[PDB]
Amino acid sequence: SERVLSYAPAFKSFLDTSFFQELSRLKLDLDSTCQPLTVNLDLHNIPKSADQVPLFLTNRSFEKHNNKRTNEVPLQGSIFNFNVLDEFKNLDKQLFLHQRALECWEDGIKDINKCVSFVIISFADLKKYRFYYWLGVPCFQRPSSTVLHVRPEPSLKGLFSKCQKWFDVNYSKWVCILDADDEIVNYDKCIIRKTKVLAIRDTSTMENVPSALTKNFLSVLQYDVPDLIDFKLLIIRQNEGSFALNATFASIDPQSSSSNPDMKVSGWERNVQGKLAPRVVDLSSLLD
Repeated sequence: SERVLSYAPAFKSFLDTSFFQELSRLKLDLDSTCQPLTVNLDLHNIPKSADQVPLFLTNRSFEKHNNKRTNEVPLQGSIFNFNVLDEFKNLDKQLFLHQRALECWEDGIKDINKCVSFVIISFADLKKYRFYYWLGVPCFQRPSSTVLHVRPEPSLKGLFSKCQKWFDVNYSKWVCILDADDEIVNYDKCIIRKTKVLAIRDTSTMENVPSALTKNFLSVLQYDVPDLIDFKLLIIRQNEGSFALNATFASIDPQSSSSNPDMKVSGWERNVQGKLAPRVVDLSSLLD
């Protein structure tokens, strides 16, 4: 294989004004609070200038759940809100995202379609209606040593178009494979060990660059099928840009035998400045 696969940020957050408002009616004083959140992803209608699907948060994200099909894909996360700004700032973001990634890992080895999530950390100044937030999207490579060599595949797909439709129907699934009859089915380690064709539901629109979530799914694949070296990886998008890759698991600075696999984690969203730092929104208009 020619190139070492690189990745694109998974999502771009947008916290609608209704999000901060629902927040103000679901926060307390206690030093923090964790609330579960659900966002429905629309991978069919992505703004033209976007590089990834929006993660669009609203008042409804706090609720029990209404998606309007097909391919709105529900994504679970949570918000961790701090009573005081100093604790928001003092938080170790790396150790924090690392847990979160571990949860995705544990979920993922039980069901590969569950190894992706998002977290928002925040501080709401409910007096000055200013909100500080930082979206993190746990993306992990375990072991941290694994990279992927790729070269273009002309197609040998399930045909992209059959994958597109399969994902539309199976809205809770992020992964599908081909069986021996070259039929798209749900992920099964026994089947893929033999047929070696994996399709991932991509959230990037960047040309020839898959979403960073890809690392999560590959980590699970490499755990289920430790002997897999070469396989075919289909990056499925609902637009024009699906593509296919010949993939080889490779390794950089590997770790000793029967030592326990560490895990490299990233996924904190860059702010408007393009920097790794929180975002701030001031809603003074929640008085006048």
